[PDB]
Amino acid sequence: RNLRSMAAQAVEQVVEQGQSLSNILPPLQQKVSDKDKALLQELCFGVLRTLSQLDWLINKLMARPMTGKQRTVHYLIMVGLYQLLYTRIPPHAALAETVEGAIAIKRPQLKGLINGVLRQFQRQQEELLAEFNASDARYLHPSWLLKRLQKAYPEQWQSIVEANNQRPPMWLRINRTHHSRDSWLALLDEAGMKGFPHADYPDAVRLETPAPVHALPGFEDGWVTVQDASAQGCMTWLAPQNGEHILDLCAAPGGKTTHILEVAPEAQVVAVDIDEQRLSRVYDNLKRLGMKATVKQGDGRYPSQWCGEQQFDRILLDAPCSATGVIRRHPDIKWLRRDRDIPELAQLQSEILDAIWPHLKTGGTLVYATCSVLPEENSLQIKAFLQRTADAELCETGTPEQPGKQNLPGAEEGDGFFYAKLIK
Repeated sequence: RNLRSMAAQAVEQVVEQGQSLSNILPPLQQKVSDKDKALLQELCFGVLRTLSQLDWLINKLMARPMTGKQRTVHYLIMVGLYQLLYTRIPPHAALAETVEGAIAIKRPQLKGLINGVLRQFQRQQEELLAEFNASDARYLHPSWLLKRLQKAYPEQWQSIVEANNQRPPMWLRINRTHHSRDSWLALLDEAGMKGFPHADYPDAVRLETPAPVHALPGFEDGWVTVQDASAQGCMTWLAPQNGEHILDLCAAPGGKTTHILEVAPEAQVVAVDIDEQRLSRVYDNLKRLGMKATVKQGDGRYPSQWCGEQQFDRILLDAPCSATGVIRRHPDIKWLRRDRDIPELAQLQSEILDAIWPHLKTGGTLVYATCSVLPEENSLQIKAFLQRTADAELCETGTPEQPGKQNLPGAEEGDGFFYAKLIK
């Protein structure tokens, strides 16, 4: 099959139809071998990551970009440009494969145009790149988001977009019930792989180079879990204890659920999430680590539908959010989210907070977390909740003036992420 055609179609579905790469890729990757799967992923993630550049180039090369009935051709050309710019595939081979891709997208009559456009890029590559690197498109973020970052982070915005554009570090979480972090690191070294600790995340190991999960010592035995460092940081704030009834709301994929049980093996945790698609994930993590918990389908807007009038000792709310802190792992975020989504998400977060707070027992601890870097979902949010919720009190994360703690992405750091700890 033609991988370039597959990548073009996948990227089109994300950008034009609003589909998540996490949903489209699976069925596609399953058809192909390991080497082809890797290249397909490289193309899809790469075109999404660099779309600002590829689109800029198309606009400089084509007076009339391919549209409507020919929209897939537009993405196929971008897949071609991506190979020329970001891989070492022999250009003649990249061109040949991309051009041949016209047959699988049912537009074989466009081969000549695809070849022509890519050759024209080859002819004009030098000047086009020099021009590109003087433009704002070089930051690879859509304007609405670039501007939001520039406003929220007047000093750090360049470093933030740069970190968003890097290949993401593979962070692992070592299950302390089986090994200490340092002991497991020794196993990693013996296995021929290199890992690094982090001073702020005691269970974390950052791999020097990403590896498949089957290559990680004891993955199937529950010795280690793949989980970004920032998310691991939730435990520092949740501080779960044995015997407690803890709610992990919006639990998929179940990484924090199990972390709670690594910290507190005798906690009575209830993990809840929207559908039976995100729930299969949680069941897997619980099984793998030989843990037990009650897993429920549920909407955080209407808690009584799944927990009646029950109250909990601690609540970890991983709030639905823009996921702007995780762009390095999911470049589709840049193209799936729109400016208008931020106020909507902020209001949902506001609604969920309202609906779940009553279910916190008195003296309980709620940890509000997001994987956003936008103040409206984060610090500004917590302040609004405090203002309208008399029995809430911030605890240690930030100040009443600037609630919470904000993480920013970096090569040896976790994703952009935010924490706020509240007590009633």
